[PDB]
Amino acid sequence: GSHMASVFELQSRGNSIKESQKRKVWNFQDWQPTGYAVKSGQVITVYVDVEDGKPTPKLVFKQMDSQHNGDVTISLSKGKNVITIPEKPTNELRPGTAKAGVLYTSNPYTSEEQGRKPKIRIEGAINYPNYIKGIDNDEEVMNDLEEYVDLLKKDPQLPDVFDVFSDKTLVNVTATYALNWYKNNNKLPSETANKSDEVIKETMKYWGFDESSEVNSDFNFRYISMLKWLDNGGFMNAGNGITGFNKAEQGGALGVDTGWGFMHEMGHNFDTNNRTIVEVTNNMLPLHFERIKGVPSNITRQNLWERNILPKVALDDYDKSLLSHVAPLWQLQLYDKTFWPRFEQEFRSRDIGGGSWENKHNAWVMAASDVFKLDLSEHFERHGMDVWKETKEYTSKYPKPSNKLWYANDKMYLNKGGVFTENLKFEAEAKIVNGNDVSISFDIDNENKNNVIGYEISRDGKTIGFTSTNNFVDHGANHEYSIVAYDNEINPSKPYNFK
Repeated sequence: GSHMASVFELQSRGNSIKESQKRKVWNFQDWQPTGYAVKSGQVITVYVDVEDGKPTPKLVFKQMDSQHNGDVTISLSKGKNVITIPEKPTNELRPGTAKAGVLYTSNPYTSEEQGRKPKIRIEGAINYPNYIKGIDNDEEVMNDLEEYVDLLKKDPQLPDVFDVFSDKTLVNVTATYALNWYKNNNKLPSETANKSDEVIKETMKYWGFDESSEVNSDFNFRYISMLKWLDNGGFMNAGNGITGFNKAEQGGALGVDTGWGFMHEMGHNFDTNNRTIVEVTNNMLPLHFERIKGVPSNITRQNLWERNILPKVALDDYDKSLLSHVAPLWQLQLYDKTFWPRFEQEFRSRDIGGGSWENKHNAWVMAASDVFKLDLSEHFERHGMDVWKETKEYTSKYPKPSNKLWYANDKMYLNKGGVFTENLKFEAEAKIVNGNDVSISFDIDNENKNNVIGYEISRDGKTIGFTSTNNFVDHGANHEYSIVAYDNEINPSKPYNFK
């Protein structure tokens, strides 16, 4: 908050970049609050106390609303430091942004390295509004925001900034937007902080950081979501443990939006392993956040189950490009929610994957097979991946699944149902349409209506399709049909046959 101690004692928090690399995440920062704002070109005086000869903490100046992160690292020496605040190039900043920003501390050393905790004091800076979980209260900080927005009007050279520090995160937005958003929405910064922490917790659980080993343990970092000037770039961006969002998304940030846009960026930050294909695998994170909220996954949103995946995998003779590639892995995660953390754990701690596109694909098949104790070669080759003779040899040490796991789809959670009851009754009816197509519609009993995830269609003894919908059009009939319904745990019904 804006009435904090002038002398800060700094924890020796270790090098978060190095710790990151151990765990294959993308060089997370570990910025810690000061609550001070500065203008580019102003002088500040910083007093630093460390044991003689020991390494000193650093100051981070962060310019507001850059197309980049906006940070400059400022080195400090023991004793007095007369510092001129630096200035970012004008052309990097959203038009009309003051040359100004805020100070954080970075202290990337261990106790053993640094000795006694550094103490620092900063003179000549201005307090900007900020909430620090465990320190601040909502009433005061809202008052701080009211006061600072007024001060902004009087001195437009000051940075338009409000920060929320949680245990594990930083949310950086403008003060003017923050004040409006909290008031109009009847919300408080304490909630921004608590929700941010919940996101990191859920993310790290999903990724398999379960404290089972060093590469699976938490460490000292502060994940950062910050306002960036992204008008010309993509919608949002990622890197270095930072999510960037544009002006209009400040409310998403403060609300701790867990929709596709935000979580896709966090996903990029949580895996850099060059042994895998992170552009594919990082989508597992936003998909999960969709599922845990009951939201139809992007795979449903892009109509890919029906357009791409399900018709492809059914046949017996075996932005969106990326969802197709992730589909087989998502299906395994729909089938068993313990899959992904364990899969991530394998790639974090084992000499697997690497090499070409195709080599990494083959590694997924082997790793997923080990995790499940199932021979998943068929599963992956049904998605159109080329599984090699040796991979099949490797995986053939396990039994094949007895379920057609490639029929998994979002209905498995969206139904909020169970398995087929003993009373299951379903029927199919064919009509000839559009000239000479066979249009087969499906009806199911009321008790089982939310137990079904789709129907497999066979003709003259060959599987010709699977749809998660109530209708299938057979465009390729010149015939006896056989229909098998599938439930939320991918169990088949008895067949329904007609001629």
